[PDB]
Amino acid sequence: TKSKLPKPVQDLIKMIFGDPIDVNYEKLKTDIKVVDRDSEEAEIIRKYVKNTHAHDLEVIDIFKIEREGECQRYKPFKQLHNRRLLWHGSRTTNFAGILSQGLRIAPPEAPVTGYMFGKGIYFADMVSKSANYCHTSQGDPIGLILLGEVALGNMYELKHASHISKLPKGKHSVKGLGKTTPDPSANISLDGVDVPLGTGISSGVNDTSLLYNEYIVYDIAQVNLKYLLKLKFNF
Ligand SMILES: CC(=O)N1CCC[C@H](C(=O)N2CCN(C(=O)c3cc4cccc(-c5cccc6c5C=NC6=O)c4o3)CC2)C1
Repeated sequence: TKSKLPKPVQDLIKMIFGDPIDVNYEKLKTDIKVVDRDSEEAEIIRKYVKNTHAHDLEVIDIFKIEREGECQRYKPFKQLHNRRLLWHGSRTTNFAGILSQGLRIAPPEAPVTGYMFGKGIYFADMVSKSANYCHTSQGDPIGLILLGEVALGNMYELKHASHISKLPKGKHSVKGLGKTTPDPSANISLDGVDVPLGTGISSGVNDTSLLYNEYIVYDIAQVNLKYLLKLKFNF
């Protein structure tokens, strides 16, 4: 008459769904394990948060996640170059479907505006950018942000809104160039995956619409989710 899951994972599930805890965990088809806050993994992840602040974030919990057969789906793109661990932020309500059915692309038929690099899956190298999409208030100041291994390969680098139908030949992803970027010389390797956890600096990119680098992929197989973070927003 009890759940066998760790306490933080239980608090995480009650958060997502807003009926037995174990039954709702099974609905996700995702192995959610709590990263040790002392481990090298937690230290790098917690450093990526603090360095990419430009609304201050404390890392409550770090979960190591693995959605059913997302490995298999992504295997072709695990060969690609430029694999970066990047932020995706969404409303807490959406995380039931995300972990269930992964990150998806809205259809062209479905009306869409504010999208400035077409219908794909967007990501940030700065956490304060992805955090905005959590839409957390002082009333409920806990928000969820994903870390995903995005297989970007040859990036088609734009600095102005452009509705993308198809990528130029040889390009695998789009990268919007922002006014602010992580320090290129402070980039490290986590599992052969580039983690851009340098401090926010002036990119040098002048004539740009964007304040922050956005990364977009137009194939769901190019994404392989690694970590989910539970974040307290300090106002
Ligand atoms: C009914 C239903 O649930 N779904 C059918 C429709 C697709 C839903 C889904 O799976 N989605 C996941 C992928 N996604 C994005 O990636 C997306 C879009 C978009 C537009 C403007 C701006 C951004 C942005 C730009 C910088 C940074 C960040 C985002 C966002 N989170 C960020 O961290 C954006 O991202 C769309 C929604 C599932």
